[PDB]
Amino acid sequence: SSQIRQNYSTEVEAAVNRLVNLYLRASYTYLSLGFYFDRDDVALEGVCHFFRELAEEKREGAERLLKMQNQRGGRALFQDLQKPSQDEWGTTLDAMKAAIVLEKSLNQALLDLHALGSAQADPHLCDFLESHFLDEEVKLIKKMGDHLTNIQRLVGSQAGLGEYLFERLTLKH
Amino acid sequence: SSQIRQNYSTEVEAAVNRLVNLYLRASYTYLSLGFYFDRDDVALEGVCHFFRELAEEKREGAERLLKMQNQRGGRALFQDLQKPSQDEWGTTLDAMKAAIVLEKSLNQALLDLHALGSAQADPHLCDFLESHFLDEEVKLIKKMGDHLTNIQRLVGSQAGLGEYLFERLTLKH
Amino acid sequence: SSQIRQNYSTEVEAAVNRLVNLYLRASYTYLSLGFYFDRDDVALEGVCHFFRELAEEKREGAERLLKMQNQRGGRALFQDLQKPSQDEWGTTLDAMKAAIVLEKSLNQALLDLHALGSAQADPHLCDFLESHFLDEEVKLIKKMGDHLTNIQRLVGSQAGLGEYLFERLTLKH
Amino acid sequence: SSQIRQNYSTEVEAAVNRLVNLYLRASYTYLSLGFYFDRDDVALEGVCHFFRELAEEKREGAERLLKMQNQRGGRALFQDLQKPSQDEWGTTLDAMKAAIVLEKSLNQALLDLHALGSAQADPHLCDFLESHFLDEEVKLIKKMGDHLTNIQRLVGSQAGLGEYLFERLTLKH
Repeated sequence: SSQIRQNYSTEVEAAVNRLVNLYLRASYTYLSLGFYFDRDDVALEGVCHFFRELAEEKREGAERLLKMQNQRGGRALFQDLQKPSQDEWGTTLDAMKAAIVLEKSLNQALLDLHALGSAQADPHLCDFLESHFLDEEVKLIKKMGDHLTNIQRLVGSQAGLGEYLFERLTLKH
Repeated sequence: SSQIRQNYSTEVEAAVNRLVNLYLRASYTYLSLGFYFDRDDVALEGVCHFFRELAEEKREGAERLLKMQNQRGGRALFQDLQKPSQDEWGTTLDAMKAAIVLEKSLNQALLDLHALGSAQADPHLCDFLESHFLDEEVKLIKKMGDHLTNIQRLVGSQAGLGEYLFERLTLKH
Repeated sequence: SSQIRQNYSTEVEAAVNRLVNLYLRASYTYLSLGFYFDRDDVALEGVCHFFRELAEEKREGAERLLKMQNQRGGRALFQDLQKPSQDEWGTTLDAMKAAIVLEKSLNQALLDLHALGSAQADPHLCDFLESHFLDEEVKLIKKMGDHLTNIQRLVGSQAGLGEYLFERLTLKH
Repeated sequence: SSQIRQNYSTEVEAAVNRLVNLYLRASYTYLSLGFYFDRDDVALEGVCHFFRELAEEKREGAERLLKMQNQRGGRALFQDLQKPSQDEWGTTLDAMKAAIVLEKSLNQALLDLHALGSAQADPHLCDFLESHFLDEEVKLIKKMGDHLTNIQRLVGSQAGLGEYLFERLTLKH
């Protein structure tokens, strides 16, 4: 039941629902990452705040996709959200590597959906993805790559020292 | 060495580097145009300022392309910048004709790169070019065409008079 | 064609044109340096901003020289701008060493032109160079020497750590 | 009688007095030029104001020289001020040509005095001349050359029309 649907394929509708699941799973992963760094035996609050902000960003992305689904006359369908891949996330370096792997997976899912939009001649969809998602992914992944490089440079030698300094001097408070 | 590169072809990376060279060459051409109109034996300051503003715009375009190259994980490679095609630029009319030829050449290079982006299924690139470059080119070329028409209308008959009036009454101070 | 030229030798006019080329080449070199430090596998943004500011300063110096050329009745002549001497710039230390070598070369070119001005009894030229260029070079070179010393002190031992700390704690954001 | 004179030659003292006479004569010439353009049968007020401003500038230059003469312990000596070379100044073009000839003569007198300062190892004098006079002359002469070119471009054909337009659209009110 929709009186508005136009040029919106069932394939795209389904892929949008899958992307919502991916974004919510990413949000959940970042929630876990954030709280891990808030453990009293980890205690790197700049890292807590970095991942918590990302958890909010991914939730907002899911909600944007859902708003779009309804604007086009598609129907939201939700699936179980699988728990994050790890319970403990290791070092800041380990975490930032996991985060980049995650973002690349989201980016590829966006690219896949854009390709589907192109195949389906759905310019509203393809533009929607670029404006709210594809640009943001490129920016985020560059930031994460920058952070990885700085973390790596700081290892040495004296990993504890480097981990503290990165959190204090790069990450925001 | 990049930990971020995704869906960014070597072909696109190379074409972006070439486009940077084209934008810097255009900036250099406009620098020459601007100072020519500041000669005491030319002395058309509205024309100086018009071309100097364009020199800044083209430099900014090059820097935007370079920022994008790094955001995608490509590697900037710079080449020699060839000197402008002329040392003396003739009349305002001659100059404006040269400027339009230049802008059309930049526009075609942007269109060529967009086509490559399309062939390579690189929507981030294609959107980047449209947002920061393709729209601006259309606007600029329309402005230049408008100016050419006004300059042409003012020739007569009394070319000196017309050249002065255009600079005084159309171009900004 | 000039109705204004007075006490301005052909030798000085030519040397001013050469100096414009040197300043533009320096600007181009700093543009390359800046973007190298913005690479995701380098990621030292304080260093990016340091060199980008210098690129702007050198471009402004070229434009000042060109304005002066026209004020004196000389004629700007532009030459090809050779690409920077390197595509990759190594460490912050390597880069700062290259920058000092570059500035000393500009300074010597200014000194050479001042000497020519003196030989030609051209006090407007000699004063112009001192006011806008010679003072600024001394200040800049002292700053670079200061930075080199601080970078060198930070090597150790733990070069990665030192490189990060210099960028965080000395260079501006 | 002076208790302050140091490194200030009689040659320089005399040349400064001569330069005062030249500046006052220039001021007087511009006073005549200004009022000529205020004649009801000439009536080009932008031109009146242009020359009257120059009359003030030249008077101020004379006073600066006189202040300097006393600061150095030299003694002002005034001579008769010869009347301007013409009673009627022809067209704006004629006037602007006369003005440039006048400024070049002042500039050469400044250059001559700077050379004397150099020969006499009098750096206070040479710097004084550059700061307050040599820079200002270059700027003024460039402005006059610019105006001459614009006036010349406007002749045609229709000289009356061009003369009116220059006064209305270039000169200030």
